[PDB]
Amino acid sequence: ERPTFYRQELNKTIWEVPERYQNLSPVGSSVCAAFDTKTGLRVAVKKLSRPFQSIIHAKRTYRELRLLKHMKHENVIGLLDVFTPARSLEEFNDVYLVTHLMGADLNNIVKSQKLTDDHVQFLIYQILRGLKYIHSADIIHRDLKPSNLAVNEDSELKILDFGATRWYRAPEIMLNWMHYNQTVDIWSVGCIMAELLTGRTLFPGTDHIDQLKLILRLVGTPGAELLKKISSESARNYIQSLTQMPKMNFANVFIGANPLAVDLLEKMLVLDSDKRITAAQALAHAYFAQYHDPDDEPVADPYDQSLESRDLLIDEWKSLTYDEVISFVPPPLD
Ligand SMILES: CC(C)(C)c1cc(NC(=O)Nc2nc(CCOCc3ccccc3)cs2)n(-c2ccc(CC(=O)O)cc2)n1
Ligand SMILES: CCCCCCCCO[C@@H]1O[C@H](CO)[C@@H](O)[C@H](O)[C@H]1O
Repeated sequence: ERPTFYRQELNKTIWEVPERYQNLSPVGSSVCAAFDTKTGLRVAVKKLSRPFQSIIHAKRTYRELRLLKHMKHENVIGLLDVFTPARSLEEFNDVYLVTHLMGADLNNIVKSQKLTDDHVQFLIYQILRGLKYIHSADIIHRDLKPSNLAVNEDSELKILDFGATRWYRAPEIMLNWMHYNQTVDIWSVGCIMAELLTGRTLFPGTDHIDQLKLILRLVGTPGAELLKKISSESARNYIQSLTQMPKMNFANVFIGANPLAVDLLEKMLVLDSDKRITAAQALAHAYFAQYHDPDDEPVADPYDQSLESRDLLIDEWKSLTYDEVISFVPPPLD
């Protein structure tokens, strides 16, 4: 049965939310923090900004809703509800999405500070547990950084995507290589992990060249095996035109760090992506012996990327989105 809605104005915009959600307060752009009374959880409610104004906005609205409907895992963000005040497609013009309100991001939790080895273990273990799921769905995050990592007081973590940044991106992404695989996320984790242990940004670049200048200093200049894989002539010509760097010994970079954490970093921060560890592989690594459980690191039913990359008319995205809203099954209660 259709819930009774209530109208309230917040943040230069009218909001029509069901009775369920209470004490709506703006947290930034539009999203409000709120209390859900059916479940008892504090929730974040995002109103989709101008959803069907352009083809892009509409295509973008559908992608999010679908993807998040399919995302059902504890270390990946999910949907507690999705709703519209529309009683009919022809009056359909706004979309709201709901999830557990989350305390802080990985900067806010504790970033500037040097976390303990046991604590780092738990966090990285979780990211990896989430990445296994997202990857099995054939999805690549492409933008893993701490500001995309939601974490409560208990330090339970969920991966998310907010639709300095350049510090965590795989080298190939900076060089605008336009074929890449899932291990660009493994690089990001590598960086995130290095930081958690040291309290220090691994690669605190000032611009794009500086960024790659820094990355090479740690991992070394590309070997003749990697050299053979660069497609672009000009690019190859430039890599030759560099002074040879030796791979820095990680032991000396991460002084006194648990050498299990070092070996793991060795395996993530590998310039050639084909040889980086996979999320699945990393969960098996001794470093997470105190957390790893192969019977509870589940995968996703595979996901249709091709459905979100289409030349559709406005009304066609609007109707496919509406259908998704109608077809929404909430997750079973606690
Ligand atoms: C699953 C994974 C990480 C791949 C993922 C997760 C998300 N989505 C996501 O992170 N959403 C978030 N939004 C905020 C700010 C708003 O308040 C939170 C909030 C309140 C209520 C409900 C949800 C969120 C923080 S986290 N995308 C994603 C997919 C498509 C697009 C569209 C495009 O393609 O541009 C953009 C992102 N991919
Ligand atoms: C400064 C020069 C550093 C080059 C960094 C990019 C090398 C990353 O590795 C490359 O990743 C590509 C994209 O996934 C793959 O197609 C290649 O197989 C792999 O060699």
